[PDB]
Formats: sequence, structure tokens, C-alpha cells
Amino acid sequence: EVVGGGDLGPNVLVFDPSTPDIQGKVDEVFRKQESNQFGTDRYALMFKPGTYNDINAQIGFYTSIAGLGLNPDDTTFNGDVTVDAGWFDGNATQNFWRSAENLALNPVNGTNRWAVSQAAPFRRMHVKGGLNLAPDGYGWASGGYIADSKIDGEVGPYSQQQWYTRDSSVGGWGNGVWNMTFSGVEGAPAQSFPEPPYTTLETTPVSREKPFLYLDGDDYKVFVPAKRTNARGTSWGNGTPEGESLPLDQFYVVKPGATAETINAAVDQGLHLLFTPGVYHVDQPIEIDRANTVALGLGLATIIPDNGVTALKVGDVDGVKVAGLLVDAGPVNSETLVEVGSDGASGDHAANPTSLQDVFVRIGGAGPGKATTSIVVNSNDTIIDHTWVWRADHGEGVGWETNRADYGVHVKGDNVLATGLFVEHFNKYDVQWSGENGKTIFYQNAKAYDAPDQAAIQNGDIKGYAAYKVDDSVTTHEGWGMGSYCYFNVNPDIRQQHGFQAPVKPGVKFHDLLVVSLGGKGQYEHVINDIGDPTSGDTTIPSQVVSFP
Ligand SMILES: OC[C@H]1O[C@@H](O[C@@H]2[C@@H](O)[C@H](O[C@@H]3[C@@H](O)[C@H](O[C@@H]4[C@@H](O)[C@H](O[C@@H]5[C@@H](O)[C@H](O[C@@H]6[C@@H](O)[C@H](O)O[C@H](CO)[C@H]6O)O[C@H](CO)[C@H]5O)O[C@H](CO)[C@H]4O)O[C@H](CO)[C@H]3O)O[C@H](CO)[C@H]2O)[C@H](O)[C@@H](O)[C@@H]1O
Ligand SMILES: OC[C@H]1O[C@@H](O[C@@H]2[C@@H](O)[C@H](O[C@@H]3[C@@H](O)[C@H](O[C@@H]4[C@@H](O)[C@H](O[C@@H]5[C@@H](O)[C@H](O)O[C@H](CO)[C@H]5O)O[C@H](CO)[C@H]4O)O[C@H](CO)[C@H]3O)O[C@H](CO)[C@H]2O)[C@H](O)[C@@H](O)[C@@H]1O
Repeated sequence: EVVGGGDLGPNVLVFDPSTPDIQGKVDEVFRKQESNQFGTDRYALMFKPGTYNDINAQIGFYTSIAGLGLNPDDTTFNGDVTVDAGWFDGNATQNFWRSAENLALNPVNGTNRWAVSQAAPFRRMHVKGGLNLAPDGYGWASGGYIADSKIDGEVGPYSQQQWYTRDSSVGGWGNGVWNMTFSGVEGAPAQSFPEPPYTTLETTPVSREKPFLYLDGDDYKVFVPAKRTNARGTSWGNGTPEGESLPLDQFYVVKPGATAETINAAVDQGLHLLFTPGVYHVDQPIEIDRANTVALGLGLATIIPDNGVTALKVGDVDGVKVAGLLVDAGPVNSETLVEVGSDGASGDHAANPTSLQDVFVRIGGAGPGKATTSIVVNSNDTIIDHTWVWRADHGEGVGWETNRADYGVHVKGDNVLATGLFVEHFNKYDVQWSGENGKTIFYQNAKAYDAPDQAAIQNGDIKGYAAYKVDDSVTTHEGWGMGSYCYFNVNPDIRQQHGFQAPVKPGVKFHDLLVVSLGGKGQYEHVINDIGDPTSGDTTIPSQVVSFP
């Protein structure tokens, strides 16, 4: 059999307004995690409700930080939750795999710094001041994601290339660079793309905030927010939100040596899943096939599928909420790494969809890794709300053929919604969409940097594979605020025909598309299909299309 809750383990650090020496304890964790890009250390830093002084929590790799009130101001720092780029000389483009949630910050000089790139979510926060998203010195950065937050002051992206903000409120917005996209953001500036580069939607068509651990006195529980349709502003701002409150004791609590058979036992049983911060090798797919199951990872908990298996398969059921996991490919090629629904998923899940939130996939970088497709999205009405699906461009075990990964995300279900979609470096199509009435709000892609010649990436009569392809027999699709970048470093004479590919049809629509060549390392011929300017020069200027077709 099994057994509910238990021990969060030595990787979940639980503070309150004693705990002696706080700076020192978060100081240590940062020293060991700051440069630790591909290590297997994992940590979640959890703060009980209360007020905390003379704090500055610098957050390194694979560190999550959060509060345990039901609401963010229940846990207040007079002080900072800080990400900077010291370890990389003010270059913030490797500042990955960390997170902040459910805290109020009163930043020591008036502005908190969160200078991150991909897979660094900022959720359910209240900043009582400004928010600077740039490293000190204002060097390179490539984030980013804010949801369900209230920034009393101005957000300053400065050097940030791109950004997505959802269902939030901001006291100001400083600038854009290439693609700043907003949905359901109060204080968002009006649609203006290309100058400034702002894509702005009054509302988010559907959203459902990511589940989180909190304290009910001396009782741990997981708050699980309900669906909001046409979401705008925060879910918490005018007080206690809609949801359901599940005790720790109704979760199976995964520590790094459970098997996929026991994780499974536990699900078949009716227990939810809470992954404690660690790395979990499995020899079978984790299989979630009960409705309303919650599978929540702390401290960037990571699943590695061995033996070429799929890591995670969700059945054809309502309401599964997968949140806060990194899926890291093994050296043996996996056919798929994550599947949501079966091969031909026909029913609906309108009222109670399945979602992936802060689900990150890595192929290579910490050793060789391979997978044919990373995420397959079969079930109708699925919500993909912040994902980074990343074929490693640096680190260990990468190479055009060494960490080969042809396909990033393939969407086959209908009425699927992606908000905050980041997918990079696949050998073939990064994103393919075959289902009907899909919607993407915000896309960031960089193409494979390692392609060795033009022939390698030939797509029939087309040079390259689109970063985002909508199948030709698709009738209805819409995308907002989307960019694809190239940096063909191995062979800069390569040409990429386009960033985007779609049939021409009145029901297929795109808004605010762009492609960019980074320092002239290769060029795009067009933006989408054979439409839009090629990129030219070595000067980093996007080519843009505002409206299509
Ligand atoms: O590393 C692997 C990792 O790589 C990623 O891809 C890399 C990619 O991110 C990188 O792209 C470079 C790109 O970011 C860079 O963008 C610049 C942008 O930084 C610049 O910002 C300016 C600010 O500099 C400026 O600062 C102001 C300052 O001048 C003044 O002193 O003070 C002001 C305050 O008072 C301050 O504001 O502010 C302005 C706005 O006011 C910003 O615009 O802006 C320019 C364009 O305007 C923009 O181009 O450009 C580089 C080239 O020029 C790019 O190279 O490129 C790498 C390649 O070398 C990529 O590898 C991937 O995504 C990850 O998957 C990989 O793992
Ligand atoms: O006390 C509250 C504040 O705490 C901060 O956290 C500290 C943290 O930011 C700091 O990180 C250091 C990095 O900033 C540093 O990175 C270098 C840059 O500083 C530098 O920028 C300069 C720029 O300052 C100057 O004005 O102009 C120069 C050029 O025109 C520009 O270069 O650029 C460097 C690269 O060229 C870059 O390396 O590197 C240090 C060493 O690794 C980091 O230490 O570290 C502190 C250590 O404890 C943190 O406390 C918050 O960020 C603030 O928001 C808080 O208010």
C-alpha cells in the first residue's frame, strides 16, 4: 500500500521570524547555488507568516522562495528577494530555474531586482515599490514571467529582450526592447507595437492560478485556485480567493528514492503528489489518471526518465494540475517526455481543464540527453501557463547529433491555450499545432545554434523548420506577441526561411510577430511564410509583421 503526508525532508527549509541567523542561512544556500547551473542540488526556502527584517535573499540556481500565508502580505520582507548576474559578469542570460511566490517585499532602496531569464517565475507577489528586471550594469537578459502580482511602483525591464505579464497590476512600465506582452494587466500600457514593442490584451481568456503550499496554523495545506475566465488584475487583491484547501495528509510526499510504481500506487489510491526538492530517476512513466489530481513540485524538483521511457503521462480526465517540475531527458532517447491525454483525445474539459504550470523541460546540458518530442498535448481545453522547453545550447552533452531533439511541443487537442510559451533550439519544429482554435499569448524562441550547414535543416523546398507551425488543414488559430531569434554560430552563412508557418485562412490570425538575427550569425529570409522583410546587417534589428494574413 502507501501513506499520506510525512517529512518535507532536509531540502525544504522552513523559517520563521526567529530562526537565528537568516541572512547567513540564505547566504550559504546562494554560495553553493549561485554558479551551480547543472548540479543536482535542489532547495525550497519557505517562510512562515510574519514580518522579516534586514533580509536580502539572493536566489541562485534551483532555489524556490515563498511565503506560507494564504495571502502574499501575510509574509512580508523588509528587504529583498534578489537575482543579479555577478557570477556571469552582468550577463543575466543563464539565470535560469528559480522562483519566487506568495510574498510581500518592501525593498531596501525602494526597488527589488529580479534579473532573470527563462524558467524563473514571479507569482503571487506584492512589491511595495519598483521592480527592476535588469542586472546591475544593465547587460544582457532574456526573461521572463510575472503572474498574479501587484507591483506598487514601476516595472523597469531596461535590457530585457522580452517579457510576459499576466493578470497583475503595475504602478508603471519602463520600456520595451523586442516583445513585451501583457494580458489582464492593470497599469499595462496600451497596445502600440512596434513602437514601443507592447502587445496588450485587456483580459486573459482563461487562467487558473498555480497551486501552492501554505500554513493553516500548524497545519500544512495546498491551496488550489479555481478557473477565472476573462481574467484581469490579481486573484487575491480584494481578498480571500476562490479555491479548495487540501491537507498535506492527502498528498503523497515524494522523496528521492520513491519509484514510479509507488508514486503511481499513491495516485491510483487517490493521493495527490508533492515532490520535495530533489532529482527523481524513474524507469516507468509517472501516470496521472484521476481527475483533479494535483502534482506539485517544490525547489525545482526534477524527473529524469531512464531507459527511454516517457516521464509523465496524464490521462483523459478533468482538472489535473501539474506545477513546478523540471523534466530532464536521459541519455537514452525518449519518444516523448510529457504527454497530456491519449493518442486521439476526443472529449472535452471546458469547465475543469488540465494544466501545466512552471513545467520546464531540458534536453542535455548536464550530460547527454535526447528525446524525439518533448511535450505532446492531446487533451482538449488544456492550459499551458508558463513553460520553457529547452534543448540545451551549452553545458555538457550537447551537440547537433549528441543532444538531438527534433520537436519541442506538439499541440493536437482543440481549444488549447498557451500563455507564456518559451521553446528553444530544437533540430526541427520547436512548436507544431494541429488542433483547432488554439491560442498563444506570448512566444519566445531561439533556433538551434549548432546546425552545421544549410542541408542539415532542409524542410523540403524550405530552408529551416519554423519555430512555430500551424498545420495547413487548421481552420481557427490565434497568436499574440511572438518572436523567434537565430544565432547560427557554427555556420553563420545559414539562412532560416521564416520564424512562423501557417495556412492562409481568415480564421488563422497572428498579431505582433518578429524575427531577429543575433549579431549577424545567420539571417531570416522572412518573418512568416514568405512574408515580412528578411533580417539584414549584424546590428540586431528585428523584422516585424503586425497583422496576418
Ligand atoms: O547564453 C545562452 C543562452 O542564450 C540565449 O540567447 C542569447 C541571447 O539572449 C543574446 O541576445 C543578445 C541581446 O540580449 C542583446 O540585446 C540588446 C539589449 O541588451 C539592449 O538593452 C538596452 C540597454 O542596454 C540600455 O541600457 C541603458 C544604458 O544604456 C544606460 O547607461 O542607462 C540606462 C538607464 O538609465 C539603460 O536603460 O537600455 C535600453 C533601453 O533604454 C536597452 O534597449 O538593447 C539592444 C537593442 O536596443 C538589444 O539588442 O543584444 C545582443 C547583441 O547586440 C544579443 O546578442 O544573444 C546571445 C548570443 O551571443 C544568445 O546566446 C538563449 O535564449 C538561451 O536559451 C541560451 O541558453
Ligand atoms: O543592499 C541591497 C541591494 O543588494 C543588491 O544585491 C547585491 C548584488 O546586486 C551584487 O551583485 C554584484 C553584481 O551587481 C556585480 O555585477 C557587475 C556589475 O555591478 C557592473 O555594473 C556596473 C555598474 O554598477 C556601473 O554603474 O556601471 C558599469 C558600467 O557602466 C557597470 O559595469 O557590471 C559588471 C560587469 O561589467 C558586473 O560584473 O558583480 C558582483 C560580483 O560577482 C556582484 O556582487 O552582489 C551583492 C553581494 O552581496 C548583493 O548584495 C540588489 O541587487 C539590490 O537591488 C539591492 O538594493
